[PDB]
Amino acid sequence: HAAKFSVEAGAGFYGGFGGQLAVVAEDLAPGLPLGVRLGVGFATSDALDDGYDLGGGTTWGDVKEAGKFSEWGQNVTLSLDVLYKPSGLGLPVEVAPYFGVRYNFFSGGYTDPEDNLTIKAQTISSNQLGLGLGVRAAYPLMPNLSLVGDLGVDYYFQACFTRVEEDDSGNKSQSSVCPGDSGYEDVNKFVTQPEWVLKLRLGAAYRF
Ligand SMILES: CCCCCCCCOCCOCCOCCOCCO
Ligand SMILES: CCCCCCCCOCCOCCOCCOCCO
Ligand SMILES: [Ca+2]
Repeated sequence: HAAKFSVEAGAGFYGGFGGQLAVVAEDLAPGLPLGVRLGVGFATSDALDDGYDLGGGTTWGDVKEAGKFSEWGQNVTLSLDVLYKPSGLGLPVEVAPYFGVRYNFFSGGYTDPEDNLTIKAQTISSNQLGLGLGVRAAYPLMPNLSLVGDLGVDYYFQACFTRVEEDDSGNKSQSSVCPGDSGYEDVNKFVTQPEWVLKLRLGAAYRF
């Protein structure tokens, strides 16, 4: 007893703009200031480094313009955080240090809305295990509602990549490189999947 469950929404930066939804459980015990948060994040992300040279001095940013290709990227991030809340702060704001584990689903690539380049779509993917650290600030606003601030940093371990090309006839090709297969180093320099991620969000938590 008693056990305080809230749902928390936040918006802001996670390697790109996006948001998160989470459930928090706190006051898990009479004595304890332990807290647990499970959360999911969606954010935009950049998929290929514009400054990477494929030539020649010619960069992916350069050929992107030439062929009018559309780049897109995203991260979906499942996270678990253990939070601790210091007693006799003594501040008007609650600050909880937290550490946790993450699982990220990265994906992006480009489409060929035309002209040139047969015509099609190319997509790359990586699922990574991450670790991270941060602080969560909460301020009581109204009944059952607090303002929440969150700053943290996550690190992700390099994982395999999976490429899918699709032609106009609809034919599909698939492949994957691992650490450490042949062209992995190169793929990894070019593909903008997570490594270090700054997390900076504002949001609100509703109790019950
Ligand atoms: C302030 C901590 C940063 C310290 C690390 C040095 C430079 C960090 O860049 C490393 C590359 O990390 C790539 C993550 O990019 C942001 C996430 O969004 C794109 C990935 O999907
Ligand atoms: C939060 C503390 C964790 C300590 C991090 C130490 C890192 C040592 O192992 C690094 C292994 O990860 C390989 C890096 O992956 C390549 C990233 O480049 C991505 C761009 O495509
Ligand atoms: Ca880019």
